[PDB]
Amino acid sequence: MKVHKGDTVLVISGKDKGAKGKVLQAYPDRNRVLVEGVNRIKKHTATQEAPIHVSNVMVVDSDGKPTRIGYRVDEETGKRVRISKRNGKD
RNA sequence: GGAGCUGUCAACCGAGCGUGGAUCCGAGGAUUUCCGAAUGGGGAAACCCAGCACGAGUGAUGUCGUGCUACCCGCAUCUGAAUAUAUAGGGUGCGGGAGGGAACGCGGGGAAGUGAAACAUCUCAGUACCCGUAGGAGGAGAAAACAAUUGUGAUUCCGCA
RNA sequence: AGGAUAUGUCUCAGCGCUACCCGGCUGAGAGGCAGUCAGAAAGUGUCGUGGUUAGCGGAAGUGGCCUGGGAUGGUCUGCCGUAGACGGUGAGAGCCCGGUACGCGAAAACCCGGCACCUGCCUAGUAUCAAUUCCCGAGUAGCAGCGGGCCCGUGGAAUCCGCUGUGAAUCCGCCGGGACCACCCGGUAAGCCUAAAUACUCCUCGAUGACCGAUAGCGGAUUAGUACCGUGAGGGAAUGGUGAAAAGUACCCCGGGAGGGGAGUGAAAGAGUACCUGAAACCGUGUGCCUACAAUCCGUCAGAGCCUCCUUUUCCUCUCCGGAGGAGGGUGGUGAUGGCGUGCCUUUUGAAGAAUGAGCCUGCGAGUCAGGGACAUGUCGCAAGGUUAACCCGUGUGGGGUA
RNA sequence: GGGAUGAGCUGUGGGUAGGGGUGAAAGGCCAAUCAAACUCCGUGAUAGCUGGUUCUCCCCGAAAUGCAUUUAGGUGCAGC
RNA sequence: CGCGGCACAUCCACCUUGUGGUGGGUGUGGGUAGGGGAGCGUCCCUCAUUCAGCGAAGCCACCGGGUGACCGGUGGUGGAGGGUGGGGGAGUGAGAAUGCAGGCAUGAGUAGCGACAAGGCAAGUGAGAACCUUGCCCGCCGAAAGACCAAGGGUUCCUGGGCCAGGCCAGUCCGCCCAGGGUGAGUCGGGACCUAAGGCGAGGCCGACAGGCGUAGUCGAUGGACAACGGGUUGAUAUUC
RNA sequence: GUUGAGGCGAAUUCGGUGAUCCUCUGCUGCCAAGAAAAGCCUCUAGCGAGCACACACACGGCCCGUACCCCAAACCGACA
Ligand SMILES: [Mg+2]
Ligand SMILES: [Mg+2]
Ligand SMILES: [Mg+2]
Ligand SMILES: [Mg+2]
Ligand SMILES: [Mg+2]
Ligand SMILES: [Mg+2]
Ligand SMILES: [Mg+2]
Ligand SMILES: [Mg+2]
Ligand SMILES: [Mg+2]
Ligand SMILES: [Mg+2]
Ligand SMILES: [Mg+2]
Ligand SMILES: [Mg+2]
Ligand SMILES: [Mg+2]
Ligand SMILES: [Mg+2]
Ligand SMILES: [Mg+2]
Ligand SMILES: [Mg+2]
Ligand SMILES: [Mg+2]
Ligand SMILES: [Mg+2]
Ligand SMILES: [Mg+2]
Ligand SMILES: [Mg+2]
Ligand SMILES: [Mg+2]
Ligand SMILES: [Mg+2]
Ligand SMILES: [Mg+2]
Ligand SMILES: [Mg+2]
Ligand SMILES: [Mg+2]
Ligand SMILES: [Mg+2]
Ligand SMILES: [Mg+2]
Ligand SMILES: [Mg+2]
Ligand SMILES: [Mg+2]
Ligand SMILES: [Mg+2]
Ligand SMILES: [Mg+2]
Ligand SMILES: [Mg+2]
Ligand SMILES: [Mg+2]
Ligand SMILES: [Mg+2]
Ligand SMILES: [Mg+2]
Ligand SMILES: [Mg+2]
Ligand SMILES: [Mg+2]
Ligand SMILES: [Mg+2]
Ligand SMILES: [Mg+2]
Ligand SMILES: [Mg+2]
Ligand SMILES: [Mg+2]
Ligand SMILES: [Mg+2]
Ligand SMILES: [Mg+2]
Ligand SMILES: [Mg+2]
Ligand SMILES: [Mg+2]
Ligand SMILES: [Mg+2]
Ligand SMILES: [Mg+2]
Ligand SMILES: [Mg+2]
Ligand SMILES: [Mg+2]
Ligand SMILES: [Mg+2]
Ligand SMILES: [Mg+2]
Ligand SMILES: [Mg+2]
Ligand SMILES: [Mg+2]
Ligand SMILES: [Mg+2]
Ligand SMILES: [Mg+2]
Ligand SMILES: [Mg+2]
Ligand SMILES: [Mg+2]
Ligand SMILES: [Mg+2]
Ligand SMILES: [Mg+2]
Ligand SMILES: [Mg+2]
Ligand SMILES: [Mg+2]
Ligand SMILES: [Mg+2]
Ligand SMILES: [Mg+2]
Ligand SMILES: [Mg+2]
Ligand SMILES: [Mg+2]
Ligand SMILES: [Mg+2]
Ligand SMILES: [Mg+2]
Ligand SMILES: [Mg+2]
Ligand SMILES: [Mg+2]
Ligand SMILES: [Mg+2]
Ligand SMILES: [Mg+2]
Ligand SMILES: [Mg+2]
Ligand SMILES: [Mg+2]
Ligand SMILES: [Mg+2]
Ligand SMILES: [Mg+2]
Ligand SMILES: [Mg+2]
Ligand SMILES: [Mg+2]
Ligand SMILES: [Mg+2]
Ligand SMILES: [Mg+2]
Ligand SMILES: [Mg+2]
Ligand SMILES: [Mg+2]
Repeated sequence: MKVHKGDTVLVISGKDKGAKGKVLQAYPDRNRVLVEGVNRIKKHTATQEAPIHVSNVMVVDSDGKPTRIGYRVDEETGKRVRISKRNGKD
C-alpha cells in the first residue's frame, strides 16, 4: 500500500474523523492499518485499538495538510521514490 | 517489485529473517524416492531378488553409491547349421516403436428397441457400439469431368435448385 | 522417343585410339535463379517501431449543514474528465482505495520476420520438315457370376466399389455422354504430392448475459467423484450467511457440569459461535366464554345468556375530573337452544359411499422450443408487384447483396 | 429324526460365464433376484392402457347415434 | 308478482350518430365435455416518473374496499430495495400423480429392552452406584463358556486422563473419546531353495482386425528340503530380550 | 512385607495303570494300484598347482511378520 508503518496519517472517515496518529502495523493483504488512539475498543481481561481500513486515512505529508500520494521519476538513484501531490516533495 | 515476511483449513504459540532488498511475480537451469507403456528378472501396482563395470568400506565375507542389462522393427557389419552353393539362425553397433489425451477426421465391422396401429421387404440407420489410424486439422484435389449444338474448366465449404 | 534442315549462360583442366571438323562427358572456376516451400534438405550468425511470458505511471473535495454507530444519503457548494467500466471502503463514491482512459516497459527464453553465411538448380537447344518405327502406368481394363452403394428395393439399370473366373490393346488405343447400335462431342484410368476457404475445445487469456442464486445452478459454493453402498464393473449423497469491527460476554451468583441470572460490549444480544430475516405444520403456559341426560360430514340460518371495549341518556356532580354505577346503542369473543345439512378428487349410467387416491405443513413438480415448415385468422409496410438466402462492410440492433 | 470307512465330510489353491456354464435332472444353482445373471450404454425404449395437468369472471353449450374398420373400451367420415 | 343492484343481446333517439360512449324499452342470464370474450396476481428488461437507514423487501396483526381472481390504509417486526404508468419477455399460479425432498404428528409414554447360569452382603470411590473397585459367600461352564493358532480385522493392546455422543436402563466403567507408549529372531511362519493343479508366455502356429492356443521358460503351497531347548524378566514383546 | 518387590528354602523312592503319541516311510492283508522337482549320494565330461584335514582365536549371518481379538462384543451376518 501507499501507507507505511512509520507514516503519520489523518482519519477521513469513521467515528474518529479528524484525529491524527502514526501507523503501528500495516496489513497489506487485508488493506488495514493500526493507528494509535483510533477506534480504541474495550476488550475483556483475564483497552487497545483495532485496525481500520486503509481507505479511511490520508498520509500527512509531514508538512501540515493531508495529501494523496504520487511518485516522481527518480533512478537516477537507484529506484523509485514516494512523494506527495498538492505541492509534493518527499 | 519495494516493506514487511515465515501458504491454507486455522488458530495458538515457539523461533527467526528483511532496504547489504526478504516474502512475492516471470523466465531459464539443478535436484527429482518408488509405481506406472514400465522395459534386468519376478510380482498381490507402488514390493521382492539380481548380473556386469567402476568406485567406497571391512582384518575378510557381508554392505553401500553410480551407470548399463526387456521385446520387436529397420539399417550396417561378422558367421553360413542339417549341407555343398547357400539360406534359416546367431553375434556386434547404430536408430525407431510401445502408452496417454475432451472433442473434431479418415478407413473397416455393425445392432435392437422404435415406425410401419400386427409383421419378414423396408425403417430405425450406416445410428449406438466396436476395431485400425491420424493431424492441427483431416479427407478431397488438377478431368479417362460436366454440358449439349453454345459453353464451363482441380478440390472443398455455405445458400438455392 | 527416334530421323533430316536447324546452334551453343561464360571460360578453363582432363578424357573420349591417333593428325583434323563437329562434338559430347567429367571436374573446377565465372554469372543468374530459388530456398526452409506441394514443387530439396539442414544448420549457423546478426538485426528487429515485431509479438508472448512479470509490470509501472496515470486528473479531480481532509468542503459546510442535517440524520445516523458509521455518509458513499439529503441540501448547499468546489473540481476532473482521452478517465461517469467494475469492485471495495462502517448505507447509492468520477474526485477515499485497487483501479479505468491513455501511455511507458523485457536479462533471458520462445514465436515471427529481415539480412548474410549456407544449400541447390540452371552450363543451348530453338524452330522447320519427315510420317517409317517405338512409348504413353496389367493379371489392369473389358466380359460373366455373386454382392455392396448410388433418387434408383434387380429392374430395360448406365456410372462407382469388393470377391471368383476369363482376360485385352498403346492413339487407326481406350474410356464417358443412364440398356444397346451408328454418328458426334468430351477426356486421356490402372503412379505420387499439394496451401486457403470447413469441423472441434481437455486447455490459456479477455469479455458478456431481459441465465441460476444453496430442494436452484455442474453430481460437486461445504472433506466431492468424497462419505457411503456393491465381490466387481459400477452407483453415489447431505451440509453456505453473527457482527461494521470479536469488540465472542471481564467479574459476581445458582449449579458436578450443561445451562442460566446480574453486570459488560455492541446502533442492535428483538445479532451470544445452538448466531441475518425467522412463515406453517407441531408442542406448551396464562386467560374470556362454553361443555359431565346426550347420538354432532362438525358447518350454516335463527338465537338467549355471559365477557370485553367504545358511545347516547340520568346519576355519583366529587365534573378540569373521571366515569364507578343505571339504561340505551354499537364493536369483538363465546354459543345454551331451534331448523337445514350424505367430505374432497378421480372414474363412472350412477359414489356420502363399504370403488380409487390422500397422516400434516413448507418447498419443488406437466401443451414448451426449433423451422423464410403447413392451414386459418388479427395487425402493419409496400403494391402488379412483394421479398431477400448465403455472403460483404460496420462498436449494435445499421447499410449493401437479384441467386 | 437320517448318514456316520464312504457314491463320506472338510481346509487351502485353482478351472468352467449368460442362449453360456454346471446339473445322481428339481427348470435346480451361477453373490439374499434366474423359463436366460448383473452393470453401463441405445434411452427421455414402447404402452389403442392407468394415473396426473396449477388463477378468475362473462356468453353459448353437447354426445353416448349412422357407416367402415385385425373392429368392438381405439379410430376415420357423417350427425349433434 | 313487488322493490333495488349487475350483465349479455336487440331495438329506439343523441355524442366521432357502430372504435365506441349518453338515455330509454323489450327479451335473456342452471350447466359437464367443449368453443368464444375479457381480466387478477408473481418475476425479469426497457422508457418516464416517484419512494426509501427520518427505514425498502419479507413476515405478523388490525381496520376497510371491489362483481371474481384480489386490493388499500394503519401498526409491529425487520434492515436494503420498492411503487406507478407506456411497452417487451416468462422456469408465471398445485390439493390430489400409492408424486419428490425436508420438518413434524397419530398409534403412545404404548410394544420391546435379544436364550432358562443367579445372584447377595460389607467396605470403598464419587455430585451421582443394582451395574465401577476390593473382600467374602452362592451359582454356571469345564471335549468349553478353558488355553493356543490360521483366515479376517487393524491399534481395538499398555499407561494417564474423560464422561452431553455410543453401550437397548444408569454409569465414576468400557472394545467409546483424547494424548503418549508398546511388536527386538542365523534356528518360529514365509522370501532369498523346490515343484503340483493352474496362470503368464520369447520365438511360434492359427485367425479379416480385435484376437485364440501354445514351446522354450517363468511364476504358483494347500505339499518336498532345511539349524534350539529350559528358565527368568516388562504395564504392555518374547523359542526374538 | 508401603501386601510391589525381597531373603531362605525340605524331601524328591518304589509300584500300578496307560494312550489319539514313539519304534513304524515298519509288518500283514487288499485292489480301486496309489505327485513332481529341488536336495543328498555317486559316475565321468571337465578344471586343476596347489591342495584336503585337525586344533585354537576372531568374526559375518539379510528382507517381511511378531502388539491385541480369534465359536467372537474386535471376523462374515446393516447391530455389543
Ligand atoms: Mg521464484
Ligand atoms: Mg521391472
Ligand atoms: Mg514383468
Ligand atoms: Mg554352407
Ligand atoms: Mg497413440
Ligand atoms: Mg426391427
Ligand atoms: Mg410396429
Ligand atoms: Mg403400437
Ligand atoms: Mg501433431
Ligand atoms: Mg491432406
Ligand atoms: Mg500501480
Ligand atoms: Mg450525528
Ligand atoms: Mg457502495
Ligand atoms: Mg460504481
Ligand atoms: Mg473509505
Ligand atoms: Mg495413361
Ligand atoms: Mg463386374
Ligand atoms: Mg444394389
Ligand atoms: Mg444397378
Ligand atoms: Mg477381372
Ligand atoms: Mg445416351
Ligand atoms: Mg492425397
Ligand atoms: Mg486444407
Ligand atoms: Mg446442489
Ligand atoms: Mg434460503
Ligand atoms: Mg469396498
Ligand atoms: Mg452497550
Ligand atoms: Mg435489528
Ligand atoms: Mg438480527
Ligand atoms: Mg435454529
Ligand atoms: Mg435468527
Ligand atoms: Mg347438562
Ligand atoms: Mg335420531
Ligand atoms: Mg345447529
Ligand atoms: Mg335431517
Ligand atoms: Mg360399474
Ligand atoms: Mg372413500
Ligand atoms: Mg367410510
Ligand atoms: Mg362401490
Ligand atoms: Mg377400479
Ligand atoms: Mg377395492
Ligand atoms: Mg389409502
Ligand atoms: Mg413465442
Ligand atoms: Mg399477414
Ligand atoms: Mg444304516
Ligand atoms: Mg449310524
Ligand atoms: Mg476361483
Ligand atoms: Mg442371457
Ligand atoms: Mg416340470
Ligand atoms: Mg441366489
Ligand atoms: Mg431373452
Ligand atoms: Mg434410438
Ligand atoms: Mg344456456
Ligand atoms: Mg334462469
Ligand atoms: Mg351460464
Ligand atoms: Mg368447460
Ligand atoms: Mg439505524
Ligand atoms: Mg423481490
Ligand atoms: Mg414493513
Ligand atoms: Mg410488489
Ligand atoms: Mg415497466
Ligand atoms: Mg411451473
Ligand atoms: Mg403445497
Ligand atoms: Mg401428496
Ligand atoms: Mg394401546
Ligand atoms: Mg412389556
Ligand atoms: Mg440381554
Ligand atoms: Mg454400597
Ligand atoms: Mg483395554
Ligand atoms: Mg455418559
Ligand atoms: Mg445411557
Ligand atoms: Mg497362453
Ligand atoms: Mg508373441
Ligand atoms: Mg507351466
Ligand atoms: Mg516360487
Ligand atoms: Mg505350505
Ligand atoms: Mg500379552
Ligand atoms: Mg510377539
Ligand atoms: Mg502375542
Ligand atoms: Mg488369527
Ligand atoms: Mg459384527
